[PDB]
Amino acid sequence: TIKLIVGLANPGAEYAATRHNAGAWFVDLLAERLRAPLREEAKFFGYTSRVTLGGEDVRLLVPTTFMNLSGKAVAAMASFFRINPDEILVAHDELDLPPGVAKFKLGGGHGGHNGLKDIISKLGNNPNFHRLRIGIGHPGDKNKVVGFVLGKPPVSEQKLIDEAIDEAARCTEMWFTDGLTKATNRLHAFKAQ
Repeated sequence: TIKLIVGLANPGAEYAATRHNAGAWFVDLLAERLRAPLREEAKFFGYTSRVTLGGEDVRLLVPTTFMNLSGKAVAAMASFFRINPDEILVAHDELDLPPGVAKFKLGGGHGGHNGLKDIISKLGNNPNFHRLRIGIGHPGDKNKVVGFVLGKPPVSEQKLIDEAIDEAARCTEMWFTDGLTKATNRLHAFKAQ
């Protein structure tokens, strides 16, 4: 089962609407719907909250370390509550999926995402945690990636990302009540059928 949900981001109003904060948008949505506000806790290097999802006790985390230093926050929370890597779900922006699509994945590398890279490192070089890949599209080549992920999406793309995040939230809840297989089958069918 999942005990911790992490949403990757950079802190501050300066980065709030940028693509690289897609993971945080997901966590914010969960907290908003449950009316369980996130509060920054120094000890965990990020915003935290505790909610009941599908009847289960789940903790939320949005690091305030800056993206490339995210591992520090995930490791601090996981160590205090004694949570295993496969009991963690990390939501993040995904260049390899278009806006409007989202997918679950267990393990694998970081694929060039520096937030994921640091988490793998800080968990003791262990990539075996779950991920919610939120599609943001790809600009074309590596040279344009920096300005793209740190850029704000046009309104039409934002609407598509919001739809995927909403569906992803419902499927995450389904994971708790009905299991990962059913939750995955529903999410991966979104926009595919």
